[PDB]
Amino acid sequence: KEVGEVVIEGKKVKLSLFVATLGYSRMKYAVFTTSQDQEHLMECLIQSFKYFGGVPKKVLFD
DNA sequence: CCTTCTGGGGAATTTTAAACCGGCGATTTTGGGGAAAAAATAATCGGCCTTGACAGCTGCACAGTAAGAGAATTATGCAGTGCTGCCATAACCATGAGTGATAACACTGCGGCCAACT
Repeated sequence: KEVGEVVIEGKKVKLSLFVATLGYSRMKYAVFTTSQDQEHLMECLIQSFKYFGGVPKKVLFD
């Protein structure tokens, strides 16, 4: 979710929100980031998997 | 005391009712042909009901990978030059065969001359 552009600490950055929703329990993990690079995507997925205490058997992206 | 009447039983015969089987007369059913009607299917027509769009417009940003465009560098194929050797061709003479030429008549093409119209 591209939140928009904000002046954080006098620096203009493009804030983005990463959301991971479980399908059966409808849990929700989220985290804010300054970039949408493959590295950031993979790290946010690691954070989601740690938060849910495991990895799913299927993950749906766009 | 005796005679006659009657009744029962076994055998023979007759009639009528019932059931089967066959024969005869009638209707039904199957097949084919021709006509008529119904229904099914497809196409075409009119019209009602409902809603999308028209409201400035869409170009840019990011993500990743791949392609490509331009310039520099490298590899390679062509070309150029010299020296030596071998093969091709060409030059001459003879003989045979093909075609270009020559004579004659007939038909046609081109240039010179005459006349008619504007």
